[PDB]
Amino acid sequence: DLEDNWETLNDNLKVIEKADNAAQVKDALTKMRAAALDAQKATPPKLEDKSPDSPEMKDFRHGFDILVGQIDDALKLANEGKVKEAQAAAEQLKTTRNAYIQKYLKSLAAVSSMTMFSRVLGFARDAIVARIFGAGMATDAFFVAFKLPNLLRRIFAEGAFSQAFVPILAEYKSKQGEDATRVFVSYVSGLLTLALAVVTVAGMLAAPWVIMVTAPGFADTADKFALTSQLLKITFPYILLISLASLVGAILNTWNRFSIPAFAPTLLNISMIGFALFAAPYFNPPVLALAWAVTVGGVLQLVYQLPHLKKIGMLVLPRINFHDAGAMRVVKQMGPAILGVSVSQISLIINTIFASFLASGSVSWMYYADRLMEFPSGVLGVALGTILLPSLSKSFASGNHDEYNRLMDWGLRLCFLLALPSAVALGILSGPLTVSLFQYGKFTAFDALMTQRALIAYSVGLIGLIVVKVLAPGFYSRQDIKTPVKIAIVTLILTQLMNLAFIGPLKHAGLSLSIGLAACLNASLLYWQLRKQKIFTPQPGWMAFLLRLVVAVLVMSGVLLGMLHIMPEWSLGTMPWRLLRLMAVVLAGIAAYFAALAVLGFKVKEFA
Repeated sequence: DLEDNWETLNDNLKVIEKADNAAQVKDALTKMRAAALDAQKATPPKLEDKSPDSPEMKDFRHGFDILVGQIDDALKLANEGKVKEAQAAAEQLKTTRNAYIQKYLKSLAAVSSMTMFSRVLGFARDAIVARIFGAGMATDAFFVAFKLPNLLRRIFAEGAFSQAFVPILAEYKSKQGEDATRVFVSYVSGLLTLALAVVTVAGMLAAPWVIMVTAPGFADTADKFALTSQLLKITFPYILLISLASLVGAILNTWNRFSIPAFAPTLLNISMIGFALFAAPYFNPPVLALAWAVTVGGVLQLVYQLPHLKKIGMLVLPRINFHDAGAMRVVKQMGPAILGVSVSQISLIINTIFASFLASGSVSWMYYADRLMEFPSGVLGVALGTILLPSLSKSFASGNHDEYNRLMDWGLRLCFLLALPSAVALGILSGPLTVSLFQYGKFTAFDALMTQRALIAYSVGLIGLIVVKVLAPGFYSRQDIKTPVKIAIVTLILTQLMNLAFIGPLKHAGLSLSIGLAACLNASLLYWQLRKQKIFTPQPGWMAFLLRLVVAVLVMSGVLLGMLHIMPEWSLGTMPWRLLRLMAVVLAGIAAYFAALAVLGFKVKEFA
């Protein structure tokens, strides 16, 4: 393992610095030479996608080549008896380790998205929007208006184009030479811009009909329709903006740094927060600012990535003139994908339909609770997507079931171990979180209470969602298995029946608990299809493990309730003090969970 070789070299380093004899020094330098050579063989986490001969791997190995050369100099020094000069070479090895190899140990999922800074900015945007005018009918209008184009970007930008554009661009980059890829991208971007322009123009023009079909209950309230349609007209261009930005993102991912495309969400965040502060007094009604803030943000996301595109010689001159020839090579991939992609959106439309006939603020409460949940979902998602998912990718590509099965069982253990706590911990600290983050002027306690009743309901979906993240790769890895679509269609029918049942008793929390239970049902159907297809057979010993995890989670839950009872009201004080009481309770509950685990026959060794 590369991590095994890495901790080996580190341990040997600290041994060299505290050494007394030339034998003790020559031995450690010798082992470090062997270990550096052997570490040259792993495909580092930042390059898991890359082939073992591409210049990225070449650069990785060259860093280690310099490492071994320095260790050879140090072995020569130690052979001449120069204990101090050998130690000097040892302490200067770290410079090479930091310069050439350290940029390759970052995770692909971590480099790809969600730096802590951008996360904090997104939370600041949600808190700022709530404080100036959140949880009203205005924010209901805006949130509906905002989600409506975010459904359409899934069919154009992220879903069908990841199905189609991402592999074909690599093919062109390798087999077809560099220059043809330019023209290829020219026509792809051209036809995309055209079809997106058709969509945005039609959507702006027919926006009232769109709101009818989406959220018809608003005509019960007075003026709700006019605001929602005006906001939708304002925010519809955003898809033509963000799909192009996504395309440029993927291209800049293929060639150069993955981080610049990841910054782009921060531009929407920044635009929204500044626009809300400095423009909301200017617009009447004021929610308009937000809507402009969206579109104003979108432009920036695009125009931020264009300059870097120039350097890699990929600045598109979007040519629309190949209606027949340029389209098909990518539109064939789109055709099979659009079924699974479109069905999924239909359900979320129907969920906003259900939410229209409720009380003013139901949509906004649901949205703020969704915004709270997004944080652990992303965190757990990326953590599991660097630890386990790449290893499963390898063990599917090469070896047969046995290894792949043992890996997948360890991963299914890990899913519960990391998600079940987080789920129930957010259940407990729902109240503290919503009040501390969102209680400010125009956000009453009632709004935080309803958002809390939705956060309880959304919590259940956390574990099911991450288990889906684990299990879906197994089917997508099989080249022609297209069942997930069937599982998704079943999930959406079940979701609509659950809402029917849950709306009466539970109001908007019913529609939220239905999504939470639906994620677990998606995971359960993928699992039952993973074990009835004979792809995987569960390892033995879960019953004891599950009971241990139950006890540890119950421990953490007990500590959280005890600390909460001590705590003062979560309204006392300003935002910093409320959030520093929350950090107290959070860190305490987390440390208590790990303490329980350690006492409950669990490991503590942590690496990377």
